[PDB]
Amino acid sequence: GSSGSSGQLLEPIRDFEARKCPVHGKTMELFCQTDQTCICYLCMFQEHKNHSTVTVEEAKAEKETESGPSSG
Ligand SMILES: [Zn+2]
Ligand SMILES: [Zn+2]
Repeated sequence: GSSGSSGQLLEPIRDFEARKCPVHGKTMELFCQTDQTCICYLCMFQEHKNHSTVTVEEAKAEKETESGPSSG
């Protein structure tokens, strides 16, 4: 049948490529553990070199269901 609904969902760029470093301008794909703030790769190298930076994805795993052990 045709009648009914259809997924084919989609969404423009609203918050996908809008989270960039205000100092560099590079999409922030990391999260500092010292100041618990978002930062770019160029930052973890300079801005936050000492602090313990972790890929945003990693910081999330914590919020969501527990995660398995892995020696990053
Ligand atoms: Zn930066
Ligand atoms: Zn930091």
